[PDB]
Amino acid sequence: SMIPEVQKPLHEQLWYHGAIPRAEVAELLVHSGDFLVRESQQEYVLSVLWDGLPRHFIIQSLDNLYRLEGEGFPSIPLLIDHLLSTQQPLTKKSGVVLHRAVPKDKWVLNHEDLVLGEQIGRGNFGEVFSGRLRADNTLVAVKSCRETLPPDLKAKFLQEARILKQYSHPNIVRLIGVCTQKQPIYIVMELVQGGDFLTFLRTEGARLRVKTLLQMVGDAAAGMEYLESKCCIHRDLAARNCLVTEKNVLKISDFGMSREVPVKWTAPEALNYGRYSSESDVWSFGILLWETFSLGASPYPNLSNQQTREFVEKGGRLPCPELCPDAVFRLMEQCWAYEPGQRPSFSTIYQELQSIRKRHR
Ligand SMILES: COc1cc(N2CCC(N3CCN(C)CC3)CC2)ccc1Nc1ncc(Cl)c(Nc2ccccc2S(=O)(=O)C(C)C)n1
Repeated sequence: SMIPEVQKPLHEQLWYHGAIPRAEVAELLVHSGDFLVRESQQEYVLSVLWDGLPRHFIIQSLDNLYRLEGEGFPSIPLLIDHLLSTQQPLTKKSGVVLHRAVPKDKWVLNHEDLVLGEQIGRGNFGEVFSGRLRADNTLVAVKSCRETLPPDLKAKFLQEARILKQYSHPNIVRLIGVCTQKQPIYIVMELVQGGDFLTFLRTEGARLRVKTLLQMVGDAAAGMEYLESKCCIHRDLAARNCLVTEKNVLKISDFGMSREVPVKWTAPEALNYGRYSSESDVWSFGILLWETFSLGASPYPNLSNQQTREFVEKGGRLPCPELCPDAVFRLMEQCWAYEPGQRPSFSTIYQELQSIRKRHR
């Protein structure tokens, strides 16, 4: 007891995907004749899979009527339902016939489902805002994609959402939703209330006893053990990409680079040969441990990026921070073993941090 679906506004249609990039359309259509409707970079486009490729048709509008090449209709849903029913080729020259509408997935949210609050910085692709779900005031982080990035990079942006949809762990930041209906597109995450771990160490560091710091890097080890168990390589592990909850729990984030430039956190073999692995993540973990005990000082402050590569390639490593227990430094040195196979696992790291922590008041 509602109204016919075809009488609902375009923007309510399940097969209307809004501002999804042309690139992303290829990931959503499976079988011949799958289609969806979307906005273009601005008129409307009917994207339909044909011979394994998306084909894109401009829906024209003249004197309030929508059409491809024939009979015009008062709305896009009416046009869609007519093309679907008559099994008409969309245009003669293409010969393409619609077969099934592909709905938005369970994660898509409308822009109006969010209330933006204060800007909280910038990530690799745009501003990030604190905000709330309008429905229930749940606190969220809204990561925006700068509307003038290359449509090729709206892909690397939406890739973090694709990954996170499949992950669930107490030390990994949780995805809430994806706002791809309007520009600018947003990825919506739980708001981790204490901010990023770098600013935390720099602002709150004086209060963080060794026992506490060990609990927080223990959390980062548990998160990374989880990613290792999913064959997920983070590639950008650093304090700036860890977040701190209001109860001091650490969560790993920033899965844009992740896969199933920050030279100073990156393993030699990853820089030299492009070989990224969970072993190169353990290298980055050693650097994170250094940041942790240096109250967020920057690593290798005497060295350019290039000098860091060269320094490391002749056996240079970071020195032991004043606050860093000797046992933690010995662990860090294992994490930065030149031979990647000689580095400890995340399980081993977690175990040794937990053990060291019982020796601190
Ligand atoms: C309240 O929650 C947060 C506050 C801050 N800060 C950082 C320092 C900043 N001060 C403010 C003014 N001061 C004068 C100096 C600096 C205030 C707010 C930073 C991050 C969060 N929370 C948060 N949760 C989830 C995500 Cl998902 C995320 N993501 C997120 C947030 C901000 C930037 C980048 C990302 S990110 O996703 O690209 C990745 C780096 C975590 N950020």
